[PDB]
Amino acid sequence: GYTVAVVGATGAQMIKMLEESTLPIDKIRYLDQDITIEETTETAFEGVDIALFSAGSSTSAKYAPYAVKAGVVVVDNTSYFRQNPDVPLVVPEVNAHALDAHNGIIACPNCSTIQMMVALEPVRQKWGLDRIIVSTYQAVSGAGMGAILETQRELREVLNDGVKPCDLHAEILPSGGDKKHYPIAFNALPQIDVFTDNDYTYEEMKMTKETKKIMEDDSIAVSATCVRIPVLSAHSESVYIETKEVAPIEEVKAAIAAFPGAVLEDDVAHQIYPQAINAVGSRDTFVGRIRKDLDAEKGIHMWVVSDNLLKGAAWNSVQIAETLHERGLVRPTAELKFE
Amino acid sequence: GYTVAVVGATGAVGAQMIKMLEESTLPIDKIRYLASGKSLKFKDQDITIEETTETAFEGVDIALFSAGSSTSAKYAPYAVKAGVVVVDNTSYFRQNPDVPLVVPEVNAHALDAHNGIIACPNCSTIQMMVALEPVRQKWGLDRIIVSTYQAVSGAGMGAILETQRELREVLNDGVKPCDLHAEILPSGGDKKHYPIAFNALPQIDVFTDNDYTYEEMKMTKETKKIMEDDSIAVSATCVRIPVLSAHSESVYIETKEVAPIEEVKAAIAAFPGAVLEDDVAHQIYPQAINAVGSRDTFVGRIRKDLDAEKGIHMWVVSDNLLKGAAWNSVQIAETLHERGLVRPTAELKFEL
Repeated sequence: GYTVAVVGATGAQMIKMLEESTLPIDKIRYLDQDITIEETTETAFEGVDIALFSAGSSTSAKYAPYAVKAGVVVVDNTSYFRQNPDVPLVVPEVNAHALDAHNGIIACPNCSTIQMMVALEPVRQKWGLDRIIVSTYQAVSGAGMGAILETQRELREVLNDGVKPCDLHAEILPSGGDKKHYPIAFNALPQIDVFTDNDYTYEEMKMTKETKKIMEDDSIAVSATCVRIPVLSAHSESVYIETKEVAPIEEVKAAIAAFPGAVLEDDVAHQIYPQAINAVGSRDTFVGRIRKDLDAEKGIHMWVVSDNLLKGAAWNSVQIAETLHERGLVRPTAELKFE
Repeated sequence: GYTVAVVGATGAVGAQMIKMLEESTLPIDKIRYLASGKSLKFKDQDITIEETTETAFEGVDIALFSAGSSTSAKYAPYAVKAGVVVVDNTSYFRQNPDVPLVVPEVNAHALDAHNGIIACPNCSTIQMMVALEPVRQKWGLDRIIVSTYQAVSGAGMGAILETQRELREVLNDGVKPCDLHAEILPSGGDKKHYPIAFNALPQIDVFTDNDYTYEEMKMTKETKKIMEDDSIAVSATCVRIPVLSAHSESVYIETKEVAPIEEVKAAIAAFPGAVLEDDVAHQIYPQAINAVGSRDTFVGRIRKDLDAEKGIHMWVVSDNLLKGAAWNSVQIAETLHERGLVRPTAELKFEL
């Protein structure tokens, strides 16, 4: 069996998914049994078969190249390697084949991107994909624990202490790497991550760039609006697509229902649609509100929801590791392509 | 001056109507409040509430309705027969061809041919029309795709109290969101109810036969009527989120002519009732919590689509109780007066 290391174990969801994995694990190392935390160093990866990184991009950039040198296969959570052409950017249900050519690092994609890809791939493979327009409804746990705690503090201030939302002091949201901070309580902030020079944020541009790489098609037009709302866990997305050929809605529903990792929750006669609160704790991606555009013959709207820490992060990383194992790809890399 | 009546004066809906009227420039000589002996203020005066009836509209020049559909269907026609001009708040008359559906900054000219009832549009639709009309008049509009982020105050006071209760049960008593009991949201008149706290519910109003909801279809049909162009393609997704007041909207358009973003920004900034909040260098964009209490519609995140040459995305926010309802209605009354249109209608076109 494998020696699996979790870098950034202090991270919790990574551990839980690994406890329930079908991966054959002889030894766990953190860098119902107590495990000592070892320091992350350049020589700490000897004998490790698989390393799941769940620290920041700084930890991945420095140490992931040394893991590959030592013979490890790295699954990186961060954004640092996602647009490196020597690194596969993988959602196992969509593009597992891209794992075959790996050079020791497989990047886990952005959370909002992953769930959209699970929903849209079954549609793409039957009727094609020309464009995507998405507006997201993203939970604060995407911005980390500090954001979660801030959201709860703000809500308690409003509800128990009578503070008006606009008078709340904030220190993290919308972004811990930007100059100004605004309340999320009873609000919708149309900013995730910081702005780029084309007036889309990095989150929005990640949905564009990562979609193109995952589906291996630069011709798919993608434009996104990414919005933070007062939800702790689970991202929701209003997704619009135009297919290459007309996809009957009955057949779209059937295709999504059969697709691994996706659950059709779509029965409007009984008010059944995906909901954030229902998706928490589950590995699945829930899809519904599926219907034709009222004017464009090839347009389709839908509503997509998933736990942003599971399929959106920790589960996708562990599932990649399971797929690596299934495909015979857990082994040392010959040529080192990272400094 | 005018005799003005507020029909449904005791609502939380009626309260906002009263507030806007109190701040109006409309020359009011007499105010009357109609509902189901009690007292409510108008400015410095105590006004005695009277019962809404078929005969309660005599001598009234303008009636602002602020109740429900049943009250408008039943009593608005009798107001017209009594010589009143009615501004109706509900959806009941919006799609009637004899009834102007008006956002004063957009289609005030449609008021001129009124037959005694002008309908206030749906809140989510109004703010979209304020943001998009300055763009349409310079570059045209071919299509719209909208995804909304709607506050619970649009479903009424009960929906607000339910949202606050659910949130307190989670944060104060440690109840899990999926263990919450809901009675109203997403829709009081539908069979099943779900928690809104820490949730996003993609249902506003009930489902129609085409699997869009009524809220979504209202955005489609009302847009077509207001802009007087059935060729504008409009599709919507309407979602409720844990916000008490102010709707936000992610809006995508395609214009008929390429509209330079700097010019689109300037056009919206110059348009009455719209405020440009767009400076991403200093993280300036519209926010629900900032819009509460203002009559303005705020527009930002304006940017070209990454691929479609005539595509534009933006972010539109306004207080759903003010421009989305009570202020649009009072503004219609002010505009009727402005244009010399407060008059009895000779021919009754609505069934009693």
